[PDB]
Amino acid sequence: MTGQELRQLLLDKWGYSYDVQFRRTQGKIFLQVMWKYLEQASFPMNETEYQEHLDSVANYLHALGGAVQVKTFITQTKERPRLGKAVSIPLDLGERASEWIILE
Repeated sequence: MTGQELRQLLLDKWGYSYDVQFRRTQGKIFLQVMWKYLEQASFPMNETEYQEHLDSVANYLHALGGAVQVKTFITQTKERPRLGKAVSIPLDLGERASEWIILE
């Protein structure tokens, strides 16, 4: 996942470039796709800032190995981000992290 792949995943899927933010609960990490998109007039980020935000998110998706989990979740799921329902993507780092732990 790059910031490029991330926006293209949102645009090919739902036809809008949505905001994506990380959330920690119980010690798990989730990528919550907000229902707010840059095509909205009252979006809190400008065009460039929004894209730098996507690429910053995508940097973590690459670092943690949760990028595959996003590209597997969104593509298969029929969920759309709606007012009150965020697409809270479970970033499994079970198999994804244990590679660099080196399981003998």
